[PDB]
Amino acid sequence: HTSLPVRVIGVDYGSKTVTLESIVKNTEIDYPTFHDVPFMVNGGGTGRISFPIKAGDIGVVVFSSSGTLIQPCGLYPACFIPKIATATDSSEEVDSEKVIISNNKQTYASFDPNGNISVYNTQGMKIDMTPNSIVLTDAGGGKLTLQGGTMTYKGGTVNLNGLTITPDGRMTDSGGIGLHTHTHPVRGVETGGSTVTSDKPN
Amino acid sequence: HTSLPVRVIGVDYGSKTVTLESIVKNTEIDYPTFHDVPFMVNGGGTGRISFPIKAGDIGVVVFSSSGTLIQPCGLYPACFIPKIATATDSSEEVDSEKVIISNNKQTYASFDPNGNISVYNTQGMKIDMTPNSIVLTDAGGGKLTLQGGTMTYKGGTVNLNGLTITPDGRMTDSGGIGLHTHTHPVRGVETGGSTVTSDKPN
Amino acid sequence: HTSLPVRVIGVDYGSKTVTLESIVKNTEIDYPTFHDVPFMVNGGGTGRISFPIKAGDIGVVVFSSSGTLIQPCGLYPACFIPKIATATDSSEEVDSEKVIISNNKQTYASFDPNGNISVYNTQGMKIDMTPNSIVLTDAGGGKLTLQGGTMTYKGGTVNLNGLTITPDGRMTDSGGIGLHTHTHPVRGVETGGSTVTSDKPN
Ligand SMILES: [Fe+3]
Ligand SMILES: [K+]
Ligand SMILES: [K+]
Ligand SMILES: [K+]
Repeated sequence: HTSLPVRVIGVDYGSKTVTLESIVKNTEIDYPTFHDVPFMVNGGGTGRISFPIKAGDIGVVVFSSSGTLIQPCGLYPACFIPKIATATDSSEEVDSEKVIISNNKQTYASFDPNGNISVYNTQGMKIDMTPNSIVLTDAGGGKLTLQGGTMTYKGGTVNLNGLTITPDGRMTDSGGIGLHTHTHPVRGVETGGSTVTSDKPN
Repeated sequence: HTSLPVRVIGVDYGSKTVTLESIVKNTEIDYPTFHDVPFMVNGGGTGRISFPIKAGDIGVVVFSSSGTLIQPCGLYPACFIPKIATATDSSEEVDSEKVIISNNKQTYASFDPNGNISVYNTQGMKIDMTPNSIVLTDAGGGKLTLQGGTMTYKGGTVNLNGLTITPDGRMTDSGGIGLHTHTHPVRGVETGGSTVTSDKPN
Repeated sequence: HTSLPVRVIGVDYGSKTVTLESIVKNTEIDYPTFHDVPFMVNGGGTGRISFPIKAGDIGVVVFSSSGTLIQPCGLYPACFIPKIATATDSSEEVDSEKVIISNNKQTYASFDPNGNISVYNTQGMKIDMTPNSIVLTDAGGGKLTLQGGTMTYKGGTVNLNGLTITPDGRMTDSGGIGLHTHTHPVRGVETGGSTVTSDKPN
């Protein structure tokens, strides 16, 4: 019926209810407050999606035990509707082809219609899936790739329970034994002046 | 216009329609039933989010070929609205800062406003992304980490196509050859009483 | 109040507004057009979920600066409601137990009520979490598994900064040195006719 621009004073994260304060002068009082006023939540059965509505947020109140109904507007004496900013959206928060979950232009999960899935942050850290690959991207200079039935890591030092592999692909176990630098002591021979080469390992 | 508390008898997962039974006595009949009554779904274009509305669920019916409309309330002669429980929510299902996808307080995907993304279950299994790291957490005693352009695994035995690395960082290929335990047979020498040390590998 | 079947001519991805064209003849003009007409978006606070509403899409218009309100129906002179297809849904897009995010029957994120999380595409690429495991599935013939405090890869050639491990578990560093094939040159001995075996590495 009638509505007003409003500021979120406080939120009840259990009741799915907010406390609101008019930001403009109404019609005695001037800045009316509204208590235990509910808002729409997304869910059904045991599942749900929660959005970070918090004190300081702007929106609009509309009007004329234990819950809780997911769509309370029209059937409650009043409800709160967030008026979120979208005008400055880039192709990353809003797309023509992708389903995009995002928070504060900082965290993303995008699902494209062709088999590409991307979970990432603006800092460059990425978990990516394409029709034929899974790739983990470390913006710090590392990349793990599963593709074509092969696995690859390209980046810096690899560490497996102490065992180490350099950025250039040399390895040394936890004990210091290096595959390319190690030597063997040989027993029971005559100190000579010749040099022979051993066989491959046993 | 008017509404009633209701129980989901059955669901039509194709039509997005439910069969409902009044849980209280109405106003002849007593417990009226409602058929092929629709509900709100989240989606647009090719994308969508499905919630597990199922038989046994509680909600409220409101009233006075092929679909399907995402918001049918107000424009259909009747629609179903789930009345899901939220009063017992912890900071994990509902937050002031995070976008949280969850199911049955068992499965989670949280997106924080600072670059942190967490996909996990209550059992402790975790896939985590921060502004500078990707971490895989095995509640069974293992952790894989990509950070600073380096990759690390700390936990138990690592197995790569038969090749094995112990929890303490010793390795042995599929053939039994251990980097730290292997020996070489040496040919063409005089059995003596001295002992020399070989060079590094070729 | 009154509504019409409609086609999306164009979309304003910044304003959350569409341009619509009636697909049937109205009541002068015949095929009326509607401009800067808004639609419902999912969000609250800094968070949101964007769906790929695009030109060509079908839906229904209902009727009688900078935004933007998440639920504009009933309080705007008109709004757009997508009429998405769901009749052909498989158990993968709609479930009785799982929360499912999907796009175009191509990309999926499913959250089950028992601790199972699945992120995958129809091509078979999978990232899976269960109560006791994390598994990465490469439909090309590879599988990475974290479970029981152990990590395993079974598939083809593993590549770590040049260092290689065959599908059968043999390894060779970037320099060509193979753990099972390498040999050592031995200095200062008498060329003989005997053969001794060295000790383990130093
Ligand atoms: Fe050797
Ligand atoms: K390094
Ligand atoms: K172990
Ligand atoms: K291969």
